[PDB]
Amino acid sequence: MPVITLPDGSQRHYDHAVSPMDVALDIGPGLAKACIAGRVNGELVDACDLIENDAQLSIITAKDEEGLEIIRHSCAHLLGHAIKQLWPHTKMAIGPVIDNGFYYDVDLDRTLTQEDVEALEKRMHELAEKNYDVIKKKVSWHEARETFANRGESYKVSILDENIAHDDKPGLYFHEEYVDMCRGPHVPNMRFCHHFKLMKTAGAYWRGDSNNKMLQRIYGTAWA
Ligand SMILES: Nc1ncnc2c1ncn2[C@@H]1O[C@H](CO)[C@@H](NC(=O)[C@@H](N)CO)[C@H]1O
Repeated sequence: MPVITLPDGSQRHYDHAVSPMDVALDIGPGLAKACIAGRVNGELVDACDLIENDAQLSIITAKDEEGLEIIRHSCAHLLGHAIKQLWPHTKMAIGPVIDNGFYYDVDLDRTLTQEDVEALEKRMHELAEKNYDVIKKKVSWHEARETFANRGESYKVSILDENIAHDDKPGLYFHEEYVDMCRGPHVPNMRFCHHFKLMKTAGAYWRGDSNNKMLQRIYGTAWA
């Protein structure tokens, strides 16, 4: 029975757990449509995350700096979704947000040509324009590892084996048949990710160690 207080001081009493999206829809259709994520007691959370206890809630939209960062991060997931369709054997490493954009380091046997990059961007636009929902599932360290092992995603498994505590609960984000892992938040639907472009590619050693494989870094930019 969390008591939710909004920035304006208005309060809402609930006798069941509610998500930022649930509260946004209670306020109005416009706010629900604009909702990308929420901030609960100072912490950024996905719009679908349940609030069980009393809390201060704010709704994050594309007009917020946090909203732009989330859109950029979700565009990295979109790149993965598309590249796994074009070259299924590709292995995804790390895809973070950077100042004015994002990048994703990938392991695939073909050295990407400019035509390949253009094909990748084209597929990304096609997929994003389907306006599919991003489905989030909070899971155990072990379920996350099984999920990526079953996909042959060795770098994701390595991140779990060496960089994530066994008691941590990773967030899995499903984009149709594609799945990625992140602390998030991520957009609730890809309709928020139509404005982006791929830029250049570069090379980067996995974990910055020259004893490891040289990956391909694909750079992109995205905006509201
Ligand atoms: N404790 C944790 N729980 C959930 N996700 C975690 C995590 N520690 C690291 N990550 C994710 O692993 C990738 C490399 O840091 C990062 N994510 C990614 O590279 C893809 N989502 C592409 O954006 C990062 O979010």
